[PDB]
Amino acid sequence: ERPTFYRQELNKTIWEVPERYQNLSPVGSGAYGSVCAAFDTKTGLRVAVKKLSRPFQSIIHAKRTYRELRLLKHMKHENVIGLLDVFTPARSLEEFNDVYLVTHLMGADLNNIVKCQKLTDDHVQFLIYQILRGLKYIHSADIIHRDLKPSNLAVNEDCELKILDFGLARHTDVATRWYRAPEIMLNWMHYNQTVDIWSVGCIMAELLTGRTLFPGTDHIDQLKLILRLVGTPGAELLKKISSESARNYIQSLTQMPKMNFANVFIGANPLAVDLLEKMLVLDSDKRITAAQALAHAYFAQYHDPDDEPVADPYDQSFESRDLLIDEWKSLTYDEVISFVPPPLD
Ligand SMILES: Nc1ccccc1Nc1ccc(C(=O)c2ccccc2)cc1
Ligand SMILES: CCCCCCCCO[C@@H]1O[C@H](CO)[C@@H](O)[C@H](O)[C@H]1O
Ligand SMILES: CCCCCCCCO[C@@H]1O[C@H](CO)[C@@H](O)[C@H](O)[C@H]1O
Repeated sequence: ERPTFYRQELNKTIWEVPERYQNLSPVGSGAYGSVCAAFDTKTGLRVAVKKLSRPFQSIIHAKRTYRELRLLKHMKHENVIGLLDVFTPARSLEEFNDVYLVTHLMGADLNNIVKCQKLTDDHVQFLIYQILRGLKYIHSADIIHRDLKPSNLAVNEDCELKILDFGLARHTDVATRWYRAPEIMLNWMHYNQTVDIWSVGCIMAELLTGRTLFPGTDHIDQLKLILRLVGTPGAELLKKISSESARNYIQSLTQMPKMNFANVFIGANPLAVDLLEKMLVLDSDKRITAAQALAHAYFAQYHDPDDEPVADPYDQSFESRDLLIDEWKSLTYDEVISFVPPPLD
C-alpha cells in the first residue's frame, strides 16, 4: 500500500516524494511552503507539488497546516484549487513532520499574464467569469478568501483559471494592498463575503486598462485613492459605522462625489463599466454578490445558471478551538490518512 519514496535536495531544502512524481522543478514559493512542477506518472499530467514549510513549528503553524489541508480536501470545483494527492514520508504519527500537497499544474498566474498589458474585452469576460464562478462556490460554503490578488489566480494556456488559497510570492524566474477592500484596511474585524468582490473589481479594472486601479504606497494612500474614485461615505453608510474615531475622521474629510465611471474607464465595454460600478461600492452590503454578478449581461456568452454549482456545507468549528501542538498535528495526520483521491477523469 505505502508507495516507495525518493530523496533529493532542491534550493537548500530536502524533498522526499513518491516515485510517481518525476522531474521535480522549482517554480516558486510563498510564506507557507515551496512549489515544484512535476510529472505525475500515474496520470501523465503535470502537477504542482507544494512542500509546507515547518508545518508544526508552533501552535499557530500547526493550526494553519490543519486549516489548509481541511480546506483543500473540501474544494471540488473547476475554478478552485483541488487536491490530487496529499502525502508524507512518515510511516506513523510519531515521525510525522512533513506535509506535501498536490494539484493540477496551471503554469502561470495573473501577476504574469497582465504583462503590465491590455487584454482584449473577450479575454476579460472569460477570466472574470471564471473568478466569479469560483467565488460563488467558495462563498456558498461560507468561506471568504480575504486575500485575493493576481498571484492567487492561476491560469493555464487554455486561459482556464483557478483560485488558489496561496499563490507564488516569489517566482524562480505587485503589492497585495492594491487589491484590499477598504473595510479590511480599517480592521473591521467582521466581514461580508463581498470583501472578495471588491478585489475582483480591482483586478477586472486592471485587465481592462493595463493599469493598477489604486496603486497606494500604504493603506492611508490606498484609501485616499479609493475615495477619489468612489467618493466619501454617504449618510446611509455613516449610520452603520459604530467606531467613533473612524466616523469622526471620515466626517472630517473634504467631502467628494463619486466619479462618473464611464469617464474613468473611457473606451471600455459599457457593460464592463456598469459591472465595475456594482462591485466598487464602499458599502459592502450594496456590492453585487458573486451569484448576482454571473447573471450580469456582461457575461451573457458564458452564464449558465445550471452549470454554476454550490459547495457542500463546510465545518469551520475548529477555528474557535485552542489545542496543543500535538493535537493539531494528530488531527492533520488523520486527514492525510483519510484522503480519497478523485477519479482519473
Ligand atoms: N497553494 C497550493 C496548494 C497545493 C499545491 C500547490 C499550491 N500552489 C500552487 C499551485 C499551482 C501553481 C501554478 O500552477 C503556477 C503559478 C504561477 C507560475 C507557475 C505555476 C502555483 C502554486
Ligand atoms: C481554496 C480557495 C479558498 C481559500 C481561502 C483561504 C485563503 C487564505 O486566507 C488568508 O490566510 C492568511 C494566512 O493564514 C490570513 O492572514 C488572511 O487573513 C486570509 O485571508
Ligand atoms: C474610507 C473608509 C470608508 C470605508 C467604509 C467601508 C464600509 C464597508 O461596509 C460595511 O461592511 C461591514 C462588513 O465588514 C458591514 O457590517 C456593514 O453593514 C457595511 O456597511
